[PDB]
Amino acid sequence: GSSGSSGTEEIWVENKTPDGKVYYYNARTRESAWTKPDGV
Repeated sequence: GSSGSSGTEEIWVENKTPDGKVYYYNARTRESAWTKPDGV
């Protein structure tokens, strides 16, 4: 807990659907995807 931080994250945003599922929203494409793509 105290230690162990991710650090830098993609340009995506962390959110959670109104059902109870965490997803990621891209500010570049303005899309919604559970996980974030690689090679960005």
